Amino acid sequence: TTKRVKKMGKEEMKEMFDLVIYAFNQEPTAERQERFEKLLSHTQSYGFLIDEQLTSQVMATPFQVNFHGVRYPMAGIGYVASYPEYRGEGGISAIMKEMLADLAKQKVALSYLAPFSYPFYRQYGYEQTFEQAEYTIKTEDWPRVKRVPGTIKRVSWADGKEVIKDVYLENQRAHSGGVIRETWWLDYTLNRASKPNNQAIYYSSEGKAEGYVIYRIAAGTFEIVEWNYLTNTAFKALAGFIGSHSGSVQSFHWINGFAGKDLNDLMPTPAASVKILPYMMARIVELQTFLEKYPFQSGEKETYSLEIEDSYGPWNEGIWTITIDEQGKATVTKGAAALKADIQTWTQLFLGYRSAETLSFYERLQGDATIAQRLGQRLVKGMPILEDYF
Amino acid sequence: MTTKRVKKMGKEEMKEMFDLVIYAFNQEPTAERQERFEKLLSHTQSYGFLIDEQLTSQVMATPFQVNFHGVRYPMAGIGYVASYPEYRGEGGISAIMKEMLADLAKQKVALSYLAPFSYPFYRQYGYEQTFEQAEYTIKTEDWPRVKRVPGTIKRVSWADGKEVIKDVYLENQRAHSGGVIRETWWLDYTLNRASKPNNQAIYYSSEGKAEGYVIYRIAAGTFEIVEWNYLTNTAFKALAGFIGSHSGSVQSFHWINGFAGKDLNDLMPTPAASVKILPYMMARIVELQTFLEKYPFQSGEKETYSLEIEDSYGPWNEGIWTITIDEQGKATVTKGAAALKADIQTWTQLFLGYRSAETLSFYERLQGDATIAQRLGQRLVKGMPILEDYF
Amino acid sequence: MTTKRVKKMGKEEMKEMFDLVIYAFNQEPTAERQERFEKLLSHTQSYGFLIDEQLTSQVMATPFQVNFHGVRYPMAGIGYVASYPEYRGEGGISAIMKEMLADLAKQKVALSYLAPFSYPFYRQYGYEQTF
Repeated sequence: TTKRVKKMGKEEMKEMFDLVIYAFNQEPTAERQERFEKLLSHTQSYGFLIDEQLTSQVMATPFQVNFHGVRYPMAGIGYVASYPEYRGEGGISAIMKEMLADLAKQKVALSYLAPFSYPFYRQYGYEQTFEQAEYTIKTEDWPRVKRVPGTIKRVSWADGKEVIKDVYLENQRAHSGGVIRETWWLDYTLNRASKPNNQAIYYSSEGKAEGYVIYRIAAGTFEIVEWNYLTNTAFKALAGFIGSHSGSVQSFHWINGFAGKDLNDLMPTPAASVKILPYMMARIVELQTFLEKYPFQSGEKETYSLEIEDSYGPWNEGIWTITIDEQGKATVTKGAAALKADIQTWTQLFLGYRSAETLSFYERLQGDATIAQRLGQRLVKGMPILEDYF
Repeated sequence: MTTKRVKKMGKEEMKEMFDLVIYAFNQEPTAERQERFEKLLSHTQSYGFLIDEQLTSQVMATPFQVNFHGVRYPMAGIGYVASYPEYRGEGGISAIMKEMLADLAKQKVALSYLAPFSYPFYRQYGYEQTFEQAEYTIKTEDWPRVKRVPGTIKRVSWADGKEVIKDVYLENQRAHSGGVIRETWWLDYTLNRASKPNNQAIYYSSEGKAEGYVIYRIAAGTFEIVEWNYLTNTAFKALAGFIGSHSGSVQSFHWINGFAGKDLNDLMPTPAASVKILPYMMARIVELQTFLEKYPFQSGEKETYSLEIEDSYGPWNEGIWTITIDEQGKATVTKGAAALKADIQTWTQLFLGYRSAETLSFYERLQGDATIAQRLGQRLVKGMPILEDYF
Repeated sequence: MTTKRVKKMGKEEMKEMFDLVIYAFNQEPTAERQERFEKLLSHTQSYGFLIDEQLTSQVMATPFQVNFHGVRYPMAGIGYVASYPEYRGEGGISAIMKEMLADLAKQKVALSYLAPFSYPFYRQYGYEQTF
């Protein structure tokens, strides 16, 4: 009988943890329960009740993203779950409808998620905007690196977590739509007794932290869990530190954000096997907030007319005038050189995942290709990079 | 003791060259394969190393032209590098490389490409990886359904299709970042071989213009896309639905093409292709001055850079060059003044667009002020180079 | 600048050594594993290399007797040769192997055996494959 979408608090914790344990098939240990309580305390959960029974659920975690120097509010969507006996009741679609409306009411500008199925979330406005590079190299193929100035210390999480956070945020890879990571979020993702990592930090000869590796050895593989460096001599120092484990390992493995150029050619022999994995999908949530802050390249005052289609974001739908002044600043205005595209294509275009020239060729960005080209020269250059999972 | 010498080889040495190439690459001497060797030899300059007048090592340089962002450069494609095992350490390949690079520089060859069995082995002569390949493998059930679109597709014989396949290839954007300006004999040499036969189909638009082709074969349950080029989105969808029609007779589809920084997997509703990035050919600038005087720099304001080049096997490229890039593309290039310093490997990656000024500056291969490196990077060509030919 | 020295080790150095052996050989540090290492340590001569007074490398020699065609020979069985990965070419195992082979000859040991990770590596200190 009665169906309704409900905002969930920590009074509904046990209903939601039982849905997430079922949907994701995870053993409900005391550690996994307190990580879920920690995440619940930072997230907005939306539930779908049929006759007051929670049958589906979507969580929206609030993040800040660094997009080429601009702070954007970002909703990280995760734990999409529903019980199997409620097929066809329209639960996710009802949650997504209120949730997106809610996040717009809050002026959230962007939203990311890791899809079990791409078409399933593309129906709600999302589109692939992120890719990952998977490197695998045999232990005999890890290259020999000469020793270099500076020092590396292996480090407790307690003692290394604050230096690891600052090195990460200062890194230029963290500046293309990456998460601006909070202390709580870093502890939640990288400090798990169920699956423990080691950590080592590079310090310059002058004493400054210029890099770090987080790593584990499991099942004969050296897992490079994360590897960040701010200078070339931090890169070479840590590459030799990793390489030193080669005797206890049959291969090295690393998955990180792909932005169009892989690292295989930095070796004398390009011996890494390299795969490109589809990664998260994204969508512009509140389009006016997104374009008002957007860091356009500086140039001549230009004005554009954009038509948006967005069936789950009606507040984005219709024709906009955007005038981009000689600096990075745009004024955005509803009402009306027309260009036309769905919220999926505009999101790939503005986050920099595909170029206006390409999106014009494959006819997803409709309009005079020469006008698509002038707009493309005002946009951010280079693909967006995401090195966080949720 | 023994007479050692590098000789420029000709038709009269063909049999001694063929015997050495049959040994070094372990191929059986089919009369068909000697025919193909004679055809290549007549289009190539071979340099041999003779010890007491016996041919012991060889390198071949096939003269190609290359379309680099609108600019046509003479390129020497290097292949059939072969030495007999008894003459290890006698210095033959190195002796050939030194005389041959010098001769190719006399001819004002701008660029040289090769496919290496070993990257370190060719790096010592100034070559560096500057090309990559994307390998796609998709299961037959995962090939997407594509609605029928306007225009027609005809399956064609090689004789009826070769000159249209050449025009659509040369017209296609992906042929404009360092790719071979393919001559008719080279297209026949690579894409019409008795021993590895292909099918071909051309897409004509609704007004009759050839706007795409696929060259393909089916072997051991895999549909092999040997080559697929398209000038319009409607050509791309028509040919994609044509490759898709064979899905009921095949267990997977497989495609290796040149990689330029972005794979095609997202052009499907389900990005179900397995995508692997493969190391591909190496390249070097041969005659630096010819190369930079023709280079299509971005327009902007006049700037001058002094550049220092290390280049052991290209000593005519070495030293400090002053380069002044005017408000249009044009550079004037002078020797003997540096803000930026690199070895010819890094300058080749930089100027062909393989890596950025920023990246090569960060990893300390391009040395000098990072801000000067930044500004020279702004005058350079955009996007990675693409090669879709093998030799 | 950096201080470096070979030091003979003992019971007081136990956990510094156990933590190096757990890291280098990637084993879980259970109570059983620690008791057995405490047992082996009490029958072994152990050498360490300190750099700025931190243990960085380590070699153990267990005194065995060997039956060689009727003759008893004292043999030093070398094992748990371990280095932390922050240090490389600080000369640590080479400095240890020099002091330790000299100490073993002073004690009149006739033979040493070890399970090599690299044959070229221990062949530089005189060892050869014999088994």
